[PDB]
Amino acid sequence: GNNVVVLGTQWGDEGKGKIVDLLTERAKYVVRYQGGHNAGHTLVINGEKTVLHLIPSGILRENVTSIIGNGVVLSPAALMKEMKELEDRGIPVRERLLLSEACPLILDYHVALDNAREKARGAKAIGTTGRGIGPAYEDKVARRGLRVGDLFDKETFAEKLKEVMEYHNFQLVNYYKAEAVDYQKVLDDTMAVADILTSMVVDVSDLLDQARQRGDFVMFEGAQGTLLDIDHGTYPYVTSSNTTAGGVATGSGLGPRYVDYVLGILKAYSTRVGAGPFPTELFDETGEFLCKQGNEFGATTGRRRRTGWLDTVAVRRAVQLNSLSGFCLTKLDVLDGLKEVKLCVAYRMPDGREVTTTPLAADDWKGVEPIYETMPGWSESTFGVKDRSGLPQAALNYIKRIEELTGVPIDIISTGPDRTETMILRDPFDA
Amino acid sequence: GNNVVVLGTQWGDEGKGKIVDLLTERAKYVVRYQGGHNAGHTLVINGEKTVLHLIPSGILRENVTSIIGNGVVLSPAALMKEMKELEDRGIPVRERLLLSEACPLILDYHVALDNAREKARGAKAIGTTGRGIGPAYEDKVARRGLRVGDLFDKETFAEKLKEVMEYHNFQLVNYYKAEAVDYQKVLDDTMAVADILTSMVVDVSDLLDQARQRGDFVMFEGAQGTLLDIDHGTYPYVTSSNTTAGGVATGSGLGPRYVDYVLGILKAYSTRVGAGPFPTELFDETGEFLCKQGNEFGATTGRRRRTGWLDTVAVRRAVQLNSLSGFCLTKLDVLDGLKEVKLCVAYRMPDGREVTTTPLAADDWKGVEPIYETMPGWSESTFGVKDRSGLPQAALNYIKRIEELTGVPIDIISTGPDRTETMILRDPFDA
Ligand SMILES: O=c1[nH]cnc2c1ncn2[C@@H]1O[C@H](COP(=O)(O)O)[C@@H](O)[C@H]1O
Ligand SMILES: O=c1[nH]cnc2c1ncn2[C@@H]1O[C@H](COP(=O)(O)O)[C@@H](O)[C@H]1O
Repeated sequence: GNNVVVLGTQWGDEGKGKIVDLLTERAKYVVRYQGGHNAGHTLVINGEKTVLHLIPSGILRENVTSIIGNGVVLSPAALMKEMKELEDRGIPVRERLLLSEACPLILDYHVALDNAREKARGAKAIGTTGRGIGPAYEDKVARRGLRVGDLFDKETFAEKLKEVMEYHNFQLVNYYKAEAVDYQKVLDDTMAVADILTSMVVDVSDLLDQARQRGDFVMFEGAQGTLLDIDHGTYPYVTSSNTTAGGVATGSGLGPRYVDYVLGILKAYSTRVGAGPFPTELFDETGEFLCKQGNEFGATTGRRRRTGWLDTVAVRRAVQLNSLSGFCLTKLDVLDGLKEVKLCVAYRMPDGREVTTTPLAADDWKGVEPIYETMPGWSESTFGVKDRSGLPQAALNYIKRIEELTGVPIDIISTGPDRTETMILRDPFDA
Repeated sequence: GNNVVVLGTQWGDEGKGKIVDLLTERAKYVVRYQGGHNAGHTLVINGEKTVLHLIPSGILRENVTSIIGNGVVLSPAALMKEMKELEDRGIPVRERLLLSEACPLILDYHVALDNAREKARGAKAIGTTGRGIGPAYEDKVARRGLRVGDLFDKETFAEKLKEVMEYHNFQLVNYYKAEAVDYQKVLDDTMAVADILTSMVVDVSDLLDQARQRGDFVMFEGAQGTLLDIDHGTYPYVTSSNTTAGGVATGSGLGPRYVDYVLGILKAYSTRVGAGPFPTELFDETGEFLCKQGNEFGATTGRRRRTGWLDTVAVRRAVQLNSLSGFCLTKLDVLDGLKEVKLCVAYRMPDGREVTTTPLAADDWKGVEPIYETMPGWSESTFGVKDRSGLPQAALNYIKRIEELTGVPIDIISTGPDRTETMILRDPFDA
């Protein structure tokens, strides 16, 4: 497929970053279709780490033009901060990076509000990244949200910002009894970056249309995972954006029909950060062990991630929703040393029902229970193997099973953070 | 195609309703993927009108199961009102209609807010349908919006409604200096309908997955048109929902890859209701004439629609965005009697540039001008013709041209509101 997609099945942290990079060695474009600066896609080339939040994981490549579609929330401060850091490391960001005229803007109050709201909820605290994502998406749909294109006329801009800010401030000081977020500073801060920003602007809709008719390999890169989807996730303990493969055409501008392959990244175990239902969770040794064995802390907020076994019931929702074509199995090595690995084949509802289908909203997960299928483990190390035959039959079997339990082929295995600690049995871009 | 889509190219009012019905004579399902009660899809079977707002245009058919996906805003009052009216006319709605566990709810305050906000803007009044759509979509992404599934536990429901309402009321009385919208009545009104509602609930994601593997003809039905798209439209003078063909997979639950044909409805002239940029607008005889000749008043609010010639520059944005496969040409008969019909082939930017590509945001349309291509008209009547050879060469040519100017084939022509006043040269469901 010319148009290959790569997104996350679980609750994010599957390892999209490494995968986009590693895969883009033929990519003309690379697009972020949704999200804000809440992701933390990590790359490790020949031994050197890189932690990309808002900047597409195709940035570390000359040939690839990295873009950020209309479906993205953009924090000016955020962008520039990532820019500097990437620049000082030799990456010509300003040259490679492209960006949407339509991307709504994330200013400081969007953080202010996010901050305030998460407080009011007290106990029922979702677990937001503190990056103002929600409020920007909000204002966006409200039709008061400022977008990149508004910067194309500093005159009227500060006029709108004046109103928008006043409004958001009335509730900051009167409702939440908080502190007014100062307009002027917002403006000063925003004006000292406009020209740099507005310089990379483009009509990404027509771009994709063009590339397509030429036949340019294009790869979309998703932030977060399906179960966190605004519409189809464990609401409301989810993200404010359609992290599903339908976000592509809505977030980029490209027509739905031109998607040629959706690659679902699948972490060999489960992890969740932020509050919400996590059926297969663990609080025993294996729980902490998985947290340790795979360095499980939120690559943006540092929050220690929760562990559990690969929930196959959950995966299957993803499989249908995102129309997978194959699976990218990441983190196998974390399972090394276990005496036994077990996955979840079905749910036992709180009323006695056994089922292989999932509950929607958060409430509906209230008493669900994991029904496993324990398989042997392995003391052998699968770390860095790049050939199937370097995987012991046990682990080999764990793969065979997951293909069956899903009907989706695991076209890629990954034995490490480093781009070369990967095994490719089926390349998205050519089949 | 098994999975055929049908949505609007212009600014809505293309004639989706008539088309879904007429086309669904083989449809198992029919899905609304987005919108609220702001649409007014009209049907005329054998001479009898039907004006469907929130209820899928497949309702008037026994075999077809009409559904409303997670991407829809649902006003309880609204649904029940349309239900009664359809029932008294003999349509077994409760039996045919299906609906999402995930659809966020539109209560009265959502109207209250919408009302209030449109006021504050004074002059820069968008032109909302007054159906609280925006605020529900808002709260939705805010992650405080109540959804159909919340009704599955009246206990906790009124607890949430209590908070949600208080919050929305603080700003109603303190900010906008309006009147508090009473909680209790909201509850009473909402509880007197829950069981009826919650009875049609379903897992529409898995439904579509199933249908697909069986091979069930499915037709999605769009509300509004592309140029009003929250993301890709003339922002902010647009609607708060992704009226683009990417809304399907986000609004229904079906995977993007399984779309087999996007049918773009194309009205033979242009119309716009609500404020915003309308390049090809008319204020002369032809302007009022088109308003008269095609009964141009908003089928929900009664608002007289604005007229103009078919803007081919605009259409082409739609063509690329929604990945059209063909065109449904509606309202040809309105052009009867004209001495000459002219369409718009390109834009003359306010700086001198000639271009066949469109501006995004509303501001960016500030001085754009229509560059026509006048073709002869026709005194012959094309009203009700059902054969191509009943169309005079002039009108025939107008079709040939639009296929060229777009590269998209006009697979369907429509000579009247009535289902049988149609000509089909290519059926979506079988090619
Ligand atoms: O990339 C991510 N990794 C892990 N958790 C995330 C990520 N993006 C969002 N979240 C979760 O999604 C939820 C909503 O936060 P938000 O995206 O800041 O609005 C929180 O629970 C965060 O845990
Ligand atoms: O189906 C429709 N026909 C015509 N105008 C519509 C339709 N749906 C929404 N609008 C326009 O979209 C804009 C936003 O209104 P809203 O959808 O009520 O939030 C207004 O200008 C309405 O004109």
